Amino acid sequence: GSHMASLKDLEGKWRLMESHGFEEYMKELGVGLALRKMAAMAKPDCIITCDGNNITVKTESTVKTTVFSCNLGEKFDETTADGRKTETVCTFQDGALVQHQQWDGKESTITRKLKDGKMIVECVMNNATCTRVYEKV
Ligand SMILES: [K+]
Repeated sequence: GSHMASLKDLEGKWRLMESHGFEEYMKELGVGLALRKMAAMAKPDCIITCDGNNITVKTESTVKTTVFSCNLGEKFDETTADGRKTETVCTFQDGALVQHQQWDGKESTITRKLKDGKMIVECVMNNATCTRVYEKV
């Protein structure tokens, strides 16, 4: 039952092909209605790059840019696209980029995994999971 994954196959630019439950996970995060339904109308490209241990995930909408960098495993502060201020940590575990965010008791996860050349992106907050499929541009 052999598998292997490596951080660098997630490198490249990723077009959103698909989405299930996004608007709800965002409601769970406390995303205001305007940014919630507007965010869903945006078809953003996820752009991932890495320099060894150091990773950068960029999110581009036509009208915004949010971006973070980090050495994997080290806690770092994050300005999420919706204004949340989290203490984030990124690891590569079980063949996936894992982004754990913590903010005021509450917390969330975003896992990014290469699967058949597609990047599968599942977000989880307090039992509200979303999945979004990006294709390689
Ligand atoms: K690992």
